Amino acid sequence: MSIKEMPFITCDEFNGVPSYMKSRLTYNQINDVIKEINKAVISKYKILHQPSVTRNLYHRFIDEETKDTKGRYFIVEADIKEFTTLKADKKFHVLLNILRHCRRLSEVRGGGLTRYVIT
Repeated sequence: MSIKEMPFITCDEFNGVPSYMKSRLTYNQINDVIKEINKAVISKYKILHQPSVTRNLYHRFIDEETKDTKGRYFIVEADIKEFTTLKADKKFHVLLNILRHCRRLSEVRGGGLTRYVIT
C-alpha cells in the first residue's frame, strides 16, 4: 500500500525561508526532521492498514479523526515520541514553523487537540 510522504525541502526553498526562521537550523537538520516525521506517518498508517499495544494505538488514531481531518494523512505530537528519536520539544516547534511556511503540513485543531496534516 502507498502512503503519502512529506518531501524534503529544497535548497532554494531553504534559501527563501525568512532568515529568522532559519536561525540555528542548517539545511540538513530540517530534512533530518522531515525524515523522522515521514517515519512517524508511515508507522501510523501501516498500523491502520494492519489486520496488541499496537492495537490501542489504532483506537487512539480513530478517536483523533475529525470532520476536518477527512480522509487525510496526519499525526499528532505524541506520534513523534512514539515512533521516532525526535523530541516534540522547542526546536521541533521552530522546525514546525518552517515546515508550515513551506506548505509541507498544516495544523488542525479541535477537541482540544492539535493534529499535523501532511500537505
